[PDB]
Amino acid sequence: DWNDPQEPFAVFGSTYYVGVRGLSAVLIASPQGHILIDGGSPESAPQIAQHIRQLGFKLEDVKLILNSHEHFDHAGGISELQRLSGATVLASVQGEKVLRSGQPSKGDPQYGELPPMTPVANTRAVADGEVVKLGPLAVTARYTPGHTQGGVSWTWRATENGKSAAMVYADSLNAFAAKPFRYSGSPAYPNALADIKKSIATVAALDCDILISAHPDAGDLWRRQARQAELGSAAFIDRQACRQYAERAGVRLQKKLAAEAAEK
Ligand SMILES: [Zn+2]
Ligand SMILES: [Zn+2]
Repeated sequence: DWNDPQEPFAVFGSTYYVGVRGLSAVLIASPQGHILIDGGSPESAPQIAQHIRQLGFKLEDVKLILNSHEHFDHAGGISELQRLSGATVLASVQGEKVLRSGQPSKGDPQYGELPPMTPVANTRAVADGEVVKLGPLAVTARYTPGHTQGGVSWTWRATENGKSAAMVYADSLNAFAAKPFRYSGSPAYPNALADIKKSIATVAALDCDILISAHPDAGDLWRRQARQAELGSAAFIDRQACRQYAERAGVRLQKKLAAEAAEK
């Protein structure tokens, strides 16, 4: 279902959606080369490539591929997209380790139920708050771990027709765990609860004109895009979108902690 067809579209300025129906990917284009956020799953990668080409861009102009988090459904397509492009792949320090090996971390909240990925070469770790620069593009890494040990949300500004928008590619904030992992306390990933609560607050506080979340439905992307026909790019603007997304994650976390008590 996630990999179902989805036509690509301009979001704001040189920023495009190029993902699939249930898994985001975002192209940030420029005459000096492009930045691609995420690769979906292995099945998504050829669709993302076709979406990039369909819009009139070339894969070999993609210089950098950024990862939200190091799971099969968002990083699994990265190896193939890197093969098509020659791009360097960027991630947090923790995320980079999984991307390079393809092997789920033993501290992953979902460790045990995660498939391996094809190892990714030409990676580079980014620090929290590090700005990724490419010509007129400047994309900031905001560490938002908790869903994974290495999750990263990405922020940048896009411009068109004299207007500008604070763009937010939000990582998943969902407290989801494979047995026997517990957010209430697990020595494999001892800071998981503190991390996810801090990441929820981080995303809630972001300068957030246009939100695109790793699962697009979870940040209401299709509800907003459904108004593009009437409103143009303003359909995507909603300065409460990141706070609403973070509040929903906070509710899911409380439900997860309650479910964990019933297993204690
Ligand atoms: Zn995940
Ligand atoms: Zn996921």
